Amino acid sequence: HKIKGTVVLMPKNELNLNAFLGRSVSLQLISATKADAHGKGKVGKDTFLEGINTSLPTLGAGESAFNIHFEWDGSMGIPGAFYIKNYMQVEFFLKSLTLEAGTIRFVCNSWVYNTKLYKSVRIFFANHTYVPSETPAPLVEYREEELKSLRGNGTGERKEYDRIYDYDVYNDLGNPDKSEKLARPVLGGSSTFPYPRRGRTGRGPTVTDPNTEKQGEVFYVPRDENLGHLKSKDALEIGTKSLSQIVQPAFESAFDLKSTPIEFHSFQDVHDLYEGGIKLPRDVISTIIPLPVIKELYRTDGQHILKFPQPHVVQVSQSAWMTDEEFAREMIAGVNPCVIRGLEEFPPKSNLDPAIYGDQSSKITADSLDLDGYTMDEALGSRRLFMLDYHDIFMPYVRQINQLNSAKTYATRTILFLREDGTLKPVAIELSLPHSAGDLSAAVSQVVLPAKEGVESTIWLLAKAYVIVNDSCYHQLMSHWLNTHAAMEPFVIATHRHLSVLHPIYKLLTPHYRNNMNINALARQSLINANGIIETTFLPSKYSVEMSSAVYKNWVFTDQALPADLIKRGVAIKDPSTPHGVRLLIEDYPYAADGLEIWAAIKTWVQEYVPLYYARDDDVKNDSELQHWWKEAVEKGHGDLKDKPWWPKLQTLEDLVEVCLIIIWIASALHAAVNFGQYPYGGLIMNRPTASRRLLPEKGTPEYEEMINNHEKAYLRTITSKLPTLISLSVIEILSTHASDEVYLGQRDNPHWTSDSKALQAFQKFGNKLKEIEEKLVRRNNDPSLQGNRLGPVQLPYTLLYPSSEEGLTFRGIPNSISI
Ligand SMILES: [Fe+2]
Repeated sequence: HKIKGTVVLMPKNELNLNAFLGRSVSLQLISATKADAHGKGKVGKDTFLEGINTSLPTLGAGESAFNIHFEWDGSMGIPGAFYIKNYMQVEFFLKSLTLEAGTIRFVCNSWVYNTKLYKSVRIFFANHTYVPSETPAPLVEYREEELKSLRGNGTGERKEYDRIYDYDVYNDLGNPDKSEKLARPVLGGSSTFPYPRRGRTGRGPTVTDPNTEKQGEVFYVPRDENLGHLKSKDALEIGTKSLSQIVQPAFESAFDLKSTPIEFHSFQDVHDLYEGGIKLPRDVISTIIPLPVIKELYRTDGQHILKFPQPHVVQVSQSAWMTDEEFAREMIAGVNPCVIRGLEEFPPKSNLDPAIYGDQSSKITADSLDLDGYTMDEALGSRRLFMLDYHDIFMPYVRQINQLNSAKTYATRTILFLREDGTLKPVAIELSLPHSAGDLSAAVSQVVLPAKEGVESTIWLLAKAYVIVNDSCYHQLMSHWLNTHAAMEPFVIATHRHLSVLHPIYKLLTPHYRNNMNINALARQSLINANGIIETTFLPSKYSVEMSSAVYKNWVFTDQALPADLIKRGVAIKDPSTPHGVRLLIEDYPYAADGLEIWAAIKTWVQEYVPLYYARDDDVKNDSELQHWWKEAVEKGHGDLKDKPWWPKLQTLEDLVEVCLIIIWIASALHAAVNFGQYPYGGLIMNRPTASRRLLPEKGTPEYEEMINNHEKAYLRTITSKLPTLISLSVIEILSTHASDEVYLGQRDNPHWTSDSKALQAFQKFGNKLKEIEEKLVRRNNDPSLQGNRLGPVQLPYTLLYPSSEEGLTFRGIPNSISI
């Protein structure tokens, strides 16, 4: 006669219970096996919640269980979906429906707003997995209609309760109606400025510029992309807006009123920040102390002091960051371990036009270098010469950056030698400037070599700082923002638009998108906006985001695969006799060696899951959702690069495995490796400066005399000033923290995400393999033979690719997704 059901939900004041009974909430079951005269599954009667189930012992925090009984004869078939209407004023979060007598499970995890706000009734499917040709016939039209609903029609201002996924260009960063100084180029949709697309918000044009989107208080994301949290301390993504809008002005007032020194005077004034702290005006502590997320960043006496946490890089030695050993080691085991390249000729060459920038020949001479007794030909031939090459990347921007008040940079190149002991050593830095006919500046390019004593040691320490300003900027805008956050969002949007929640590839990929659209929208509002966090703390100021567009011109999807990246950079060679198919040229390269282990584990998982759903190549060709998904992801999401010959075609099993593997790698391990080291390495501003403010001084000036007499002040005058340091330390502290509700690689948010037992078994094997790999990585960190590259003189074991972590600022753990 009746099917016993249990509804689990969370009332809004968690992310009383009697209000959900009576006629507050109705469900209707939908048949998967019996259809009406139009081929659509039969729908049951409106059925209301009957009472509160207090008998389950199992429920997670903030959740409540409700009993319900559905009238359903065997003639109606087997339920495969349900409709739900909320007649209450306030939305609730629907977790699940379970039907008994064998069991039928529905994983929902979705906000359900009042019924009058929706243009069609909310629908949820059971947890079975189907490619389109395997959809039971009575569900085929419901499946397609739900995808049409998610796509919308490309027009209208998006509202909080909307679940509409679509694309737009980055035209929402400028604020020209406030000032012409805050106008910014549109990024995307032109040859001049190609860029990934972002989620459409639809607020409409500014009054002064029809091509720029007006400001708004809330930047929309489709509703279920905006993750609630049980603990407000876990809402880390809200910290950037509080930092830009509340905390930053408060810091500014303490400086404007001359209540704290304007500049750091000595390195000890920087160390003080995590020791005794900084003293600020009472009203400034009182502004900062009570805000969620922000209040966790500092310890305080409640009256005048803020104290930052001690960064990992200084926990054993406060001075080791200054060693040449640590500067080079951080290129293979630091915050940004993926830019170094092999160098197979000498001198290094440039592809830029000498008619624009002047002669681009390198002025580093082979004979000046100390290669531990090797000749240059011997170092080149044995594959011991490497570089960190920012010359061609930065040179096109140097003139415009250097015209800003308080910014001055060089376009840098660093030469590295792989010693016989297996560590890297820096051997030269070239500090380059553009030159043209009528230039007003007399500053010249120069080469600086290592030195441990005298004024030459200060010049070398400053040369390292100019390199790390280039590296910091490239890390933040390109390795981190462009290659993870921005590159991924088009694939999120395409997946929801074209793959049904039923689809096996939706189930494979979507855990890897958790919180990504949300943190991106908050970033467009407060991180990468005109006058936002990055522009006010990093070297390029108003040129920062457009630099990332220039770099995107040479972004290649298939070169994001780890083996292809290593081969392209000349840090590994193809070798089919090896287990990973590549031979590393730096044997103990911690990022790459650990990374290959994680890459192989993801590859085995994808290669076991795909054949569960696709028997042959033509099964991939003939999946219409998959074909529409991939066509749109390329031609619209990354559409400014649609003309490029390197995009996989998606007509084979091999191509489907490859595309999925690359997406999962980018979202999980690549993002973790470039994100969770930000405060551990960069929490000491001298180790990771964000900006440089002057060029090297001329002999015979007061600034030159200061390098001799007060080297720490010379350094501190060159790098990021105190006020932007306070703001930038605060933001990287937030971004380096794991929320306690994170879902890590090898985990899913629900154990019943599919009913397919073979898929569940494959996923278990994947999780066990990641535990086995963590044991191996622990043995590598405990191997004294690997100390030089894995720990360095900072004595900081490389744990950034350990799969697991507890909450907090832990320097380890791989989330599924780009979640912060
Ligand atoms: Fe991130």
